[PDB]
Amino acid sequence: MSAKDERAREILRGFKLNWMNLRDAETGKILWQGTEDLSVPGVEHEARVPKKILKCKAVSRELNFSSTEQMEKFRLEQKVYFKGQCLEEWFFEFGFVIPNSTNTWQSLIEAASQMMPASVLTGNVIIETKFFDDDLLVSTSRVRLFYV
Ligand SMILES: O=C1c2ccccc2N[C@@H](c2ccccc2F)N1c1ccccc1
Ligand SMILES: O=C1c2ccccc2N[C@@H](c2ccccc2F)N1c1ccccc1
Repeated sequence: MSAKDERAREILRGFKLNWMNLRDAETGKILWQGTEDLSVPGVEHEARVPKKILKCKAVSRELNFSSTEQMEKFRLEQKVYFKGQCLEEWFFEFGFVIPNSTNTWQSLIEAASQMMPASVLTGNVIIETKFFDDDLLVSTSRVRLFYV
């Protein structure tokens, strides 16, 4: 049990994802929204998203979260997995987080390559999100996607 380990757990303990939504970055229109804390490690979350999203050049994400702990460099590593193989990857940086703050994080997400159809993908995709303060691994969460 290292000091780094202990810190990560404290950051996790104080971390909460409050709400999120996703939008076509052209229409600016809602594809998905929720208040389920999809960041929660150790369970497979499920999420229903519209087949239409696969057709988007890019997706805009708004994400609201709280943190009792201060973070130097708060960032995510995300991966699409399809039947256990990684198709795509992203790195996003929020940076500095003030202790006891609530914050709304806007990102833009681009698809790199050709999409298999929804019917093939549905229930076979997992999105893995790793939450880091700099080099420190705080949490790893998984979401399975059904396309509807
Ligand atoms: O950014 C997120 C996200 C953020 C916090 C926690 C889990 C996340 N997983 C996915 C995501 C977002 C919205 C709905 C389902 C979903 F799996 N996700 C996402 C959306 C698009 C591309 C990659 C990851
Ligand atoms: O399901 C996918 C997806 C499926 C196969 C290959 C890459 C994927 N990445 C994202 C996604 C889809 C469409 C446009 C951008 C994008 F990042 N994506 C997605 C959609 C909703 C929420 C999170 C990720």
